[PDB]
Amino acid sequence: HAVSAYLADARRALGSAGCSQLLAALTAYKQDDDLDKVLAVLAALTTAKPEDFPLLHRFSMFVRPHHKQRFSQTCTDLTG
Repeated sequence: HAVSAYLADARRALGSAGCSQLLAALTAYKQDDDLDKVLAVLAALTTAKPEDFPLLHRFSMFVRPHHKQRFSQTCTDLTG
């Protein structure tokens, strides 16, 4: 039940509009495989407040294997 836990936490922190935008970005990524675009949406939504930083890190579940490390690296680059 990790997907539902993520969706619940993300909705609670970001609101309906933010959750919907992140979900649309997620479907776009599932379709076209463009890592940087969805990372842009996710970083804009989650890095504004430090308390939301975990959401970013937890997005790793949706990433395909060949994009894992870059994403992990990029996560640290956005968090410090």
